Amino acid sequence: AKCPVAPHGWPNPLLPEYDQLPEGRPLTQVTMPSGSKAWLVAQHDHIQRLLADNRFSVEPHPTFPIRFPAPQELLDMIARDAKNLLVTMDPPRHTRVRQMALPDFTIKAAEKLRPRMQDLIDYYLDKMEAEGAPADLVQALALPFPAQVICELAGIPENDREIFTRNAAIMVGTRHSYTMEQKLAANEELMKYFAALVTEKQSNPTDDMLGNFIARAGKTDEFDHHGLTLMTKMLLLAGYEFIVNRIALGIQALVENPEQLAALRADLPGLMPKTVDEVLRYYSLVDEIIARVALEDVEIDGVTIKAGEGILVLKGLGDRDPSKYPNPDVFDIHRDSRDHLAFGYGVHQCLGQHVARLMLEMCLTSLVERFPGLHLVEGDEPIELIDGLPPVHKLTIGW
Amino acid sequence: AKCPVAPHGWPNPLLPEYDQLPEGRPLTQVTMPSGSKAWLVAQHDHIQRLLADNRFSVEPHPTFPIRFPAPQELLDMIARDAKNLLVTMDPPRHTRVRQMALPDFTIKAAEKLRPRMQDLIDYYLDKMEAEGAPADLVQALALPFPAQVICELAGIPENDREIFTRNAAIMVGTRHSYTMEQKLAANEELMKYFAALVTEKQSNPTDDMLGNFIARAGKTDEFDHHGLTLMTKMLLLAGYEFIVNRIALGIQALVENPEQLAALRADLPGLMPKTVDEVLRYYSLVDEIIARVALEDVEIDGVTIKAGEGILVLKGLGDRDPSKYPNPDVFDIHRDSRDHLAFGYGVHQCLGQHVARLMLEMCLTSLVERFPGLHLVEGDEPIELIDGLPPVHKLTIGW
Ligand code: HEM
Ligand code: HEM
Repeated sequence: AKCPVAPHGWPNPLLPEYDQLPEGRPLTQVTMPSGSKAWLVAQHDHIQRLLADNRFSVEPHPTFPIRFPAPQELLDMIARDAKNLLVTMDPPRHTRVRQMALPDFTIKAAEKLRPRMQDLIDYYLDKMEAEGAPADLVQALALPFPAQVICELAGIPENDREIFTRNAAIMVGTRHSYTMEQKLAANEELMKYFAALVTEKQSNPTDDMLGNFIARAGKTDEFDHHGLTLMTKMLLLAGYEFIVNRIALGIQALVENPEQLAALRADLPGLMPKTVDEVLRYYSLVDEIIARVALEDVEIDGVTIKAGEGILVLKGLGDRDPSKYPNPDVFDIHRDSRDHLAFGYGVHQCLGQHVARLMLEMCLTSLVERFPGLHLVEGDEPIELIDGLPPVHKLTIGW
Repeated sequence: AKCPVAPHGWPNPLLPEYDQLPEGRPLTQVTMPSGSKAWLVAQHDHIQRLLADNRFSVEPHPTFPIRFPAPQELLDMIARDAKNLLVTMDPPRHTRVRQMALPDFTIKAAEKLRPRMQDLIDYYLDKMEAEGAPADLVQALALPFPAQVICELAGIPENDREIFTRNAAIMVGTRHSYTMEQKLAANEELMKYFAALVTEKQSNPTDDMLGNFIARAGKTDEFDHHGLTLMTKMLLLAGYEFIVNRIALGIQALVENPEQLAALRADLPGLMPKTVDEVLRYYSLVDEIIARVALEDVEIDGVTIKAGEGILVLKGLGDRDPSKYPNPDVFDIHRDSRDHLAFGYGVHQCLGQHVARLMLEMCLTSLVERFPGLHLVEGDEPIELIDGLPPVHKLTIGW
């Protein structure tokens, strides 16, 4: 019947880890390239219980689970900067640093962004509608719109935006869109820009997410300038790839399920929150693993995760867990998916989740309201495959 | 009870082409890296109808479907030696060259090998039982036994068989067993050995498969010495990786289905033929694509495959075709699998198929009989993963 598969047009294979579990997806111990041990965690309940457990850590550790062999020199450089990234800090330092940004990421603070966000969307759909009737939604909305929202978060003036848009789009593209050279260079330019932006917030403070974070951090001795630059990068780019893919894949799911799209448009107030939840849950399959290391022995359902052993949270499979979501591999906006794992769980659960939800909701609502004839379209020429895969993500649509 | 998935322990992902088809797996046109066009062919009926058609070609062609981007010089290299490989010859020449080896590959010819094969199997199985109950069937039998059979086919004397065996193992191992530098080393070692074996049979003829073919070839002007060397590599090594893995995959399938193992042991004469068929059919999924280019337009279903265009036959999906095999993704020795596609179809259908069938049958019969307690030794120890995959082919059994 229905199976976990990569979405149509997806330019990556699914994570091979998904194929490494017995039937029933029990906790499965594996040996990492370094000889360290980790556990594959794919059950929705196990993921929540383990990611809420204070005995697991995100910080560098001699047996932290690392999935590929890599030169230890640059392992060491990454581990040295982990203290400057919120996602690799444990509590209680994690708690204090997260609180420096948190007031600008609440539901109500995100909501304050809605009028500007609608202007951005209205802009992109005006442009899409004014040009040719067949459009690539990845290029027309999914890539550029969140970049602009990030600039609003960072108080970046409009003159500077078009060039951060350039480098952000390079970071997030496939290997067939931008070289390993153009990327590590666009990274360098972003890091230069982020350092100059931090400096600019320290003089002349501003009332935006980044400005208020920099200000709150300055009242402590928690970061030097290099640490504020890494935090700035994380706060602005940690979610870019995710939200880009969720916008395109969400619209793809709706046009691939026209009966649900028809029902959604008839009842936007009642079905849009569920639609957002279902796009979040269903496309966790194409998201990355969430990794931790145990600091103490952890017992769960008759298995012992020993201190120093990793857990590899197969987040996408947890959101396809049949005991939590009946017929889990069917996309269905009517299901109960409120408890999804797309944002993770526990203390590191996505700081940007309310900004992210609003971006996804507002994009889906606007395309659905504005294009009652919205449908999937084949395109000029047959699908390109390189090594059997689509080289870039695109979604060709008509209306 | 469905979902085509990689077998447990398989060190590669499934072919990404498998994921590029619409529901129903219709004939699906794609654009290759070079810009040429090809068709994805996954329906059992279509595969037979297209591979039967003499309008398709295996010979170099400006728009032959090539799945990866490639230097033209290395295309050139492959192209100028396609005259020397049966697998890249079209009829009429393909028919005449194949006749030079066919007599030693018939059902009757293969059956002549059964006495020697049984002594080979008994040797490896003695050595395995003696060496201790937890054994890796890949090392113990699946790799070396078919290498020996090839030695018997080529008339390779016993004093050379240890080196030939380890070199064959090198070329079929994953990138983690052996290096690409370590592999090309064994390639030219084997190509030197094959060119010396050609010379030896030209001066001291023999009645083995390879000797007969060299003699029959010498009665014509078809090959120079380099040609006979290439042909010798193909006739000896074309199926080695396939039969190695089928032996191991077949034992895994039987143990993973104890009720079918039990019925096989109770009725070996009636059920072993069907077991071989189903091991061939079911594991086509992990075999390679079959490719052709059209030399004229070919109409099928509703589609016209135009003269410049390729077909990429998704042989393994064809053997999972639901309209040909009910519940196709269930391994079931009791089903009708006689029409399977594992050996291909049409003029190029596997030359070694009868030797391959006998090797597989004899191995399964001897293992199943000799070790009543036969089971898999897995689930208790951590599996090694590199980049999320089993690093090497391995099948740990016990009895
Ligand atoms: C659909 C969109 C998004 C998804 C699916 C997503 C997913 C996630 C996940 C799974 C985590 C937890 C990783 C872990 O526990 O190791 C996380 C953390 C985080 N996300 Fe997002 N994210 C999204 C959008 C965003 C956006 C738009 C932003 C910022 C503008 C953002 C900022 C962050 C930050 C700063 C963290 C670190 C939180 C911490 O360590 O306390 N994310 N995200
Ligand atoms: C389970 C075992 C095997 C499988 C699944 C298999 C599969 C195949 C397939 C699918 C083809 C056709 C390729 C195409 O049409 O492009 C083929 C051809 C061929 N096979 Fe096998 N093979 C196996 C064993 C062997 C063995 C043991 C040998 C040699 C002793 C062998 C030698 C050949 C040769 C020489 C060809 C080329 C025939 C031609 O082009 O006319 N194969 N095989």
